Amino acid sequence: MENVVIIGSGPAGYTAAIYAARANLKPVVFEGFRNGRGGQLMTTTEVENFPGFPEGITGPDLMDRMRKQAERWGSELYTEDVEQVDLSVRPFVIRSSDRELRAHSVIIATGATAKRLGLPSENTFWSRGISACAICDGASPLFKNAEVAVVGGGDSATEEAVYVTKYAKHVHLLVRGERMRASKAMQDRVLANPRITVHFNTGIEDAFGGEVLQGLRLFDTRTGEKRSLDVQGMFYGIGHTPNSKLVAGQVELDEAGYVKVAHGAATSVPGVFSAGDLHDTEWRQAITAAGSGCMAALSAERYLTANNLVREFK
Amino acid sequence: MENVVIIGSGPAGYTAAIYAARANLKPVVFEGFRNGRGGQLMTTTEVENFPGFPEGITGPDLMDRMRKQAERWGSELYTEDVEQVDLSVRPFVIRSSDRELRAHSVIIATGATAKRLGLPSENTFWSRGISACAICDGASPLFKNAEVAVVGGGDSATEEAVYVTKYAKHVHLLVRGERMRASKAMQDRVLANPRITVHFNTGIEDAFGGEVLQGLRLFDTRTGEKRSLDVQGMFYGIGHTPNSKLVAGQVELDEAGYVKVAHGAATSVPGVFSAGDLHDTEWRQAITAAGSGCMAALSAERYLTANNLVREFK
Ligand SMILES: Cc1cc2nc3c(=O)[nH]c(=O)nc-3n(C[C@H](O)[C@H](O)[C@H](O)COP(=O)(O)OP(=O)(O)OC[C@H]3O[C@@H](n4cnc5c(N)ncnc54)[C@H](O)[C@@H]3O)c2cc1C
Ligand SMILES: Cc1cc2nc3c(=O)[nH]c(=O)nc-3n(C[C@H](O)[C@H](O)[C@H](O)COP(=O)(O)OP(=O)(O)OC[C@H]3O[C@@H](n4cnc5c(N)ncnc54)[C@H](O)[C@@H]3O)c2cc1C
Repeated sequence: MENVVIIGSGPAGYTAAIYAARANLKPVVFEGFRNGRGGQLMTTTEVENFPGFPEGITGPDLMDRMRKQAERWGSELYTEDVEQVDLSVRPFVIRSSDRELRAHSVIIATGATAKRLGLPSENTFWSRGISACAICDGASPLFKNAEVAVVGGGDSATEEAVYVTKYAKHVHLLVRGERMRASKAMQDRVLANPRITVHFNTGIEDAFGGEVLQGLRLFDTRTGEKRSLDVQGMFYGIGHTPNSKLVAGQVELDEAGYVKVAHGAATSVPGVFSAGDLHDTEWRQAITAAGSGCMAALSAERYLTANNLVREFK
Repeated sequence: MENVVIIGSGPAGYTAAIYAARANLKPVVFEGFRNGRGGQLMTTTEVENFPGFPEGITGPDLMDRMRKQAERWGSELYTEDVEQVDLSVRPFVIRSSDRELRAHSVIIATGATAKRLGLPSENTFWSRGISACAICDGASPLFKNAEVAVVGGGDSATEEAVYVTKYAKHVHLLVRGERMRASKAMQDRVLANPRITVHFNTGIEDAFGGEVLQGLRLFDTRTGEKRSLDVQGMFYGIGHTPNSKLVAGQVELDEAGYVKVAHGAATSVPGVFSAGDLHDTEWRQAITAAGSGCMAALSAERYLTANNLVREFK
């Protein structure tokens, strides 16, 4: 019988764990394995906007520090994916590949789905023409005077397209719909730039090449008409998807799948708290996710206390 | 003409500065001087719950790192108190002891008022019987089998009183009103404990002693009747006061003086954003203040952009 079970090992999950462990709750953390232990910062290079690191810190080193801190203060860390939760009963039921636990309270910190398309040949060209971060990778020798694609039509994606025109001979911006979702300034900047072609009503079937990317198999999203595009790079500027499937149908979600929260972390289910990118439609930073993890942990501790649910030993 | 002026050098102010500087806004930060540069963490010993520091970090070292990071990315840092702001005109007017600036946007991150009473003899016995942090200081040799006072009747204060009964022969809990504001469990724990006396309707006039604290001059808050209390220690477990006087009468405040915010950081005045303890009635942690500073900076950047207020050079 757990006081609290935390799901996720991003900055939200680990900050929640540090607060819950320091309150003597002996949190259990399902960190993920197939979901990617350590969250989105494991996939970046250098973090420069996490306060307390004036020299910068690698994503992996920052997340390693957070894990060590969680462990130091008494967190039980499982490198296991949660397969199923039951929030309709009390105590709550949490099932991983390896074990089933009951818990007086649950912190869900499952973040965003992986920034990738899942194309058949995606793993083939990963780091060999395909990149999920144009800012991290755009200046690489591979892309110097290349034709490249940027996937998406949002604010991030138009800025990423313009950035990459510093290095690439030509940028093909690939938009699913008829209209970019970026600001009109960003649109005038893109539609002006002589080194950007915007493809509207464009989806991606697969990537092709040899030892590295040589192009994309595309289709019109209205008619399915197919064509090929020769590019030596592809950057993902795709939108944020909250990873809420564990709780879909059990807590209130908005239209995009974000968990709805009150008072910083409270879900529609008493005793269930959300932290991080899972409910964040605005900021999507490691520092805001960490603050959110703290709010969920303090929220869980006050819920456990008010209901007299904490025991001396588990 | 500033893009943004930040007031305060706590985790909120410096995190805002890092985000604004990295967005190329060349923020100016009025860090404070008489107000205490570096915020509340300058007054603590070891910080253990700021994610990314598994070994712990001193308050001063963590705040030194944040200052260096703010400076690295292009913040203009002034060790100056803001004396007056005018938020009724645009551009906004900000006046320090040394200069007067105009700004398209303002981030107020003025935090909490100093944790002290201002008693005439307070500076005399500071670190010599008077402490603002029972958790930091309770285990000190000075307090071993001493009679000590804890000021306040809140949740923090009752927990602090119980903590200090591990070390002190007797704890006098000094409450201004007739009732503790702590939970009924905390009250039963306190009123049970044979080593705690609760003084209701009790205020503090001054401290007395020689090279160290020997007691308090007290008064009944209903009649003003005076008495003396012999103690060799006094711990401040007093409540949180938001330092909102700069903006009092110019932005909407709640009854306790907290700035009212919408969408994470927006005040009642468009272009004016709040971050940190100044608007936080719930969490009051360095990590939640830092996340808040990020939200205010991103909010200011989007306001400046939407209104086309940013220039190439200032
Ligand atoms: C390329 C890139 C660069 C970035 N750079 C920066 C930057 O420099 N600075 C910055 O502030 N932000 C940056 N971000 C954003 C930042 O990484 C996120 O805002 C932050 O990591 C979100 O934290 P989180 O804890 O909410 O979620 P996530 O980081 O998404 O973590 C969610 C965690 O939950 C786990 N999980 C999911 N489902 C399950 C399950 N069923 N069982 C168990 N565990 C599960 C996942 O494996 C993961 O560990 C970047 C993002 C990316 C993709
Ligand atoms: C003893 C103690 C121990 C603590 N320990 C911890 C802990 O271990 N972990 C934790 O997470 N939290 C801790 N906290 C809480 C934490 O310090 C605060 O939550 C946090 O510092 C608030 O950040 P902030 O930036 O909102 O405000 P503050 O830290 O209060 O900073 C406000 C800043 O604004 C400045 N300012 C005020 N008025 C003006 C003006 N007119 N002009 C210019 N500048 C001005 C002040 O000088 C100060 O620099 C502790 C607090 C105390 C008092």
